[PDB]
Amino acid sequence: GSMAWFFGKIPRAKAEEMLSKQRHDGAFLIRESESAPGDFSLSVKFGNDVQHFKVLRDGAGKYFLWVVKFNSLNELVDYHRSTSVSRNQQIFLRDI
Amino acid sequence: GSMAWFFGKIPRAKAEEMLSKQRHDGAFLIRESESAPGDFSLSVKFGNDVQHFKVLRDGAGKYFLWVVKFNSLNELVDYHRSTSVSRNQQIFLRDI
Repeated sequence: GSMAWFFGKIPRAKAEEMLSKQRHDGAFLIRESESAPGDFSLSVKFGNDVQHFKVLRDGAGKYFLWVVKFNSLNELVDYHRSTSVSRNQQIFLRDI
Repeated sequence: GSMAWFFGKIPRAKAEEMLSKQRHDGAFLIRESESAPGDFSLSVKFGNDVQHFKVLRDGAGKYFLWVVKFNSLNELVDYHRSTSVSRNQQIFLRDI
């Protein structure tokens, strides 16, 4: 089916308002960045706050958050369903 | 909500199997290319066949099919719901 986590072009502020209403930590979405056109941002509910990560790219075209590289957004998301997006607390991506 | 047209990483063959069953020209989806990691592919039903368009990116990261550039996939998609993706026929993007 289409990806439940891909929200297209929604402003950062709208993504935070929507994620802040979710019950579970790790609720998230991928949005097309409005500040850097062509870039994707991953917004994620962390307890009392919503954090935003830039989806970085390398010359090979890979996507990444820190150092492990992915051939697609879909692979990046799914990897983080099992490995935390945070170094200090265990936060896994969960569909809204 | 999430975009009805973003299918993440599904194979080109899967997009063809899905769209070939659609009854209307212009039924489409956007997927993450497996043969060109990091490229998006827009698959579209054209009557008889399913055509695959490469989503191109310019030096600033903007997206395009032919010449007009867009700040996100979402805007490229919406513009092609009323501007044909074909040069010889009028084929407008319609959600599956």
